[PDB]
Amino acid sequence: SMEEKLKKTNIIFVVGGPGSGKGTQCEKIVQKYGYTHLSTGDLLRSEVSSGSARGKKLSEIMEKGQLVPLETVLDMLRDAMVAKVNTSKGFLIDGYPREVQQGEEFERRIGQPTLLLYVDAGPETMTQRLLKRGETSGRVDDNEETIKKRLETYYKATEPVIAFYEKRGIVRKVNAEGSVDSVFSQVCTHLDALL
Amino acid sequence: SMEEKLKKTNIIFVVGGPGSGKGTQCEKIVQKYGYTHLSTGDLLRSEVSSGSARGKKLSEIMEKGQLVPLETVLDMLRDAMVAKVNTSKGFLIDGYPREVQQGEEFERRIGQPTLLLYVDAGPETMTQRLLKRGETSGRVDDNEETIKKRLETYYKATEPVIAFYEKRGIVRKVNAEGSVDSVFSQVCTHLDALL
Ligand SMILES: Nc1ncnc2c1ncn2[C@@H]1O[C@H](COP(=O)(O)OP(=O)(O)OP(=O)(O)OP(=O)(O)OP(=O)(O)OC[C@H]2O[C@@H](n3cnc4c(N)ncnc43)[C@H](O)[C@@H]2O)[C@@H](O)[C@H]1O
Ligand SMILES: Nc1ncnc2c1ncn2[C@@H]1O[C@H](COP(=O)(O)OP(=O)(O)OP(=O)(O)OP(=O)(O)OP(=O)(O)OC[C@H]2O[C@@H](n3cnc4c(N)ncnc43)[C@H](O)[C@@H]2O)[C@@H](O)[C@H]1O
Ligand SMILES: [Zn+2]
Ligand SMILES: [Zn+2]
Ligand SMILES: [Zn+2]
Ligand SMILES: [Zn+2]
Ligand SMILES: [Zn+2]
Repeated sequence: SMEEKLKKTNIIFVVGGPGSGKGTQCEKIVQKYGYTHLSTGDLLRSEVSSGSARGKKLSEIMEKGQLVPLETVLDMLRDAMVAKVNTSKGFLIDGYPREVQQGEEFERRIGQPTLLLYVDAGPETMTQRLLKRGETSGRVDDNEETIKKRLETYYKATEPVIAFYEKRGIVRKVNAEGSVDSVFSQVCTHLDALL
Repeated sequence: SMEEKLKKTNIIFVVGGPGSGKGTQCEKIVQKYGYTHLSTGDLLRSEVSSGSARGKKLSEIMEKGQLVPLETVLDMLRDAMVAKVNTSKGFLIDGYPREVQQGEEFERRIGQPTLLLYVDAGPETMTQRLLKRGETSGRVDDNEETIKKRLETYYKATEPVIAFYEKRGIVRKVNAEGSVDSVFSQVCTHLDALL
């Protein structure tokens, strides 16, 4: 069954603040280790891109830097994992879970994480990186006021996810400040010790 | 993509009361036409037989003749479709949807049905068939008190699904009383007109 396949595949939660460098690092991991990268923000923006009514309501939530309903995001995430599991070498789950309840529901419908990679950047680092992206990019959640909301939401809801999984011994932290290459070296040190 | 694939495959919804003969007709369709038969009841009973805590809870609900939660049954159902869509000639969905809400979420995450085959029997015929099976079988829900509850749930929640899909012109009724062969001859007339 697809659910049995899901339980025997490695699941890595990638957790960290807005603009910490999660996507950037995931694409490096994908290139080196061959894992399957799923970002809930990407999947959400793909629905927004349809131009649908449902999409507009989701976009209005993301432009306030708030969390979308748990069901909506977990349904999308599970569907996308079931699509790829049969050929996957492992999953990188970027930006899910964002609250403890999101982690509990994931384990109930899919299964427990094998590892949690914690990309730890400071709030001024994060703000500057997203302000710089907002100059060039088309993302509609990189304005200064919405970066503030995204930071608040992360510290309120998501930082507790780290302490939750910390209890099980599966967290591996990396200093996310400094060069893309310096951060990836730390990422590889953690992954190589397990694989 | 998997999403595109699921939107392209033929989906036939098979709807009818408890003991109306859905499974029996579905196997004859598989034998003649080579479709893929998925019974949500079978799926759920497989989970029960695993011995899981989830299975214990599902059994208690099936023993009251009531509907199990949507996300649990739809996870199982969509998973089974994804596992077979690359090779399937078409799907027979037996016993889902059981309420209008179930139909709407299926359409949004999978695709819209091509046909609804309505297996139409009277309550006395249904009750007599299930008591006869109850003599010999191992099913936990074929006792006389639970048969009664399954009927109530069908008339309250499920028979409205029919009126809902009739508005799209896709409903095809068969008189489900009489021999297995008489019923199947009606079924073939409907399927031949489509195929
Ligand atoms: N589970 C969920 N539940 C409910 N709602 C959900 C949800 N998931 C998503 N949502 C909703 O969708 C919204 C968007 O979610 P999401 O898309 O997940 O946003 P985020 O994780 O908060 O932030 P980013 O994707 O912007 O940052 P990142 O950490 O991926 O960094 P990146 O590599 O891009 O890097 C950022 C920039 O920095 C640069 N950079 C990266 N590393 C470095 C470096 N070392 N030095 C200099 N620059 C760097 C990059 O080039 C780039 O320009 C949420 O706010 C919410 O509304
Ligand atoms: N979507 C969902 N959402 C929430 N919960 C869900 C759900 N789906 C399932 N559930 C849960 O799971 C439970 C079980 O659901 P489910 O297994 O789907 O039960 P059902 O559809 O109510 O009833 P049966 O499967 O017993 O009848 P059938 O119509 O397939 O007829 P059959 O061919 O077996 O034949 C019956 C008997 O009569 C015989 N027979 C058949 N045709 C004839 C004939 N023409 N003449 C004489 N005998 C015949 C057969 O040999 C057999 O012995 C539900 O009650 C619910 O709790
Ligand atoms: Zn990202
Ligand atoms: Zn990616
Ligand atoms: Zn749902
Ligand atoms: Zn059946
Ligand atoms: Zn079958």
